[PDB]
This record gives sequence, structure tokens and C-alpha cells, in this order.
Amino acid sequence: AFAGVLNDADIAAALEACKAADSFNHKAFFAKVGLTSKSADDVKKAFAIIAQDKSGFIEEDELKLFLQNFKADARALTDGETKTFLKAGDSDGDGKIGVDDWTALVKA
Amino acid sequence: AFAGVLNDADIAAALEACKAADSFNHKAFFAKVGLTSKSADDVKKAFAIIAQDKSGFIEEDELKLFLQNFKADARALTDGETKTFLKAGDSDGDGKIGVDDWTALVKA
Ligand SMILES: [Mg+2]
Ligand SMILES: [Mg+2]
Repeated sequence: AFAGVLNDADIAAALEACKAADSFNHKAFFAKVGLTSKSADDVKKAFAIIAQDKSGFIEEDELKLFLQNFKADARALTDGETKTFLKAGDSDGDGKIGVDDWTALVKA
Repeated sequence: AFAGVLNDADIAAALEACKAADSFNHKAFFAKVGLTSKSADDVKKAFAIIAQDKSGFIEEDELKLFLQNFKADARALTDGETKTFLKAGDSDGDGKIGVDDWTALVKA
């Protein structure tokens, strides 16, 4: 779903790098996919694409499927990767990731 | 210290991928650097080079500096990366990483 929003080579490359289960790192992915260098405004648009809503939240079970926003049939994150990802991103501690959580995490 | 054991292209790309603090992932690094696909025997050699010896162990403070085995002036791992690394790796529970710990973790 990031067709036109991020570089296709970047998306491919970010996915390639975490293809093996338990090899994902969100800080690595954000940089490689090209999100970290975007402005907070474009980071917000990226959130919207993923949560399907600027006011939405990414829940744990949806966070598990993070990669599949960039390539439909990418692997699922393992439960370990999801837990690590959620815990780093969920600053406001509601057990999920909203737009504020997200924007801070990408720019971190 | 791996000049001639691993490809220089591989070593540079593995380090490139985790150049940002807190972006390191050992499964990612081990595959990119080319350790995961080598024979256990070749994996044990890599351990003696790092640990200086087949009977040695990689302890916490040494693991912190894991990247500098591949490139002398590579960055130090943060305490978070290091704690994650040691926990994943230390199967025999002694709080450090020996050759059996290493071999199993590399081949995981
Ligand atoms: Mg939250
Ligand atoms: Mg041990």
C-alpha cells in the first residue's frame, strides 16, 4: 500500500533485510524503508495509510502484520518481534500504537 | 579481525545495516555478514577469533564491543542491544557466551 509514497527499491530492501523470522528491528526498517528521513507530516500520512485512519490505532494483532502493509504477502512478525515493537512504540501505554506513538517512534 | 574469513563486501554491508544505535539484530547481522551459512566448524573458528580462543567466553563488556571484531572502529552496542544479544545467546545460562552457545545461536 506504499506505492507512490515510499521508494520501491527501499521497500524491497527493507523487507529483504528482515526476511528471516526474528531478524526484524524497527529502527533498522524505518531508516531503510525511508521513513525516518521524512518529515513528521509525511510520517503521519504513513501512519494513516497503515491504520487506515489518522485517528486510528495499530493494535497488537495488527502490528504483527506490519510488514504486510509494504508487501501484501510479506511474512508475519513473530510474537517476539511484535512484543518488542509494541513495547518500544507504545509511549502513551494504551497497549497500542496511535499517531502520536508512531511519529515519536519513527523519528526516534 | 575477519579479513580473509568473511567477505569484505559482506562485513561492510552488515555493519552498514546496524550503523544507527539500537538498530542491531544478531540474526540479521549473522546472515548478512555471512556467518549463518557457514559450517559449524567454520562457525567455531569465528568464535576463537572473537574470543581469542576456543575455550574462552564472550562476556557482557566484550559483547558490548562485538561490532569492533569486524571493523576496529565500529560503534559500541548500546546496553539494550547487548542485553538482548547476551540473553538470546547464553543458552547454558552462565551469563556469558561460550563456543557451544555461539555455535547454536549463529546457526539458529
Ligand atoms: Mg499507544
Ligand atoms: Mg553461556
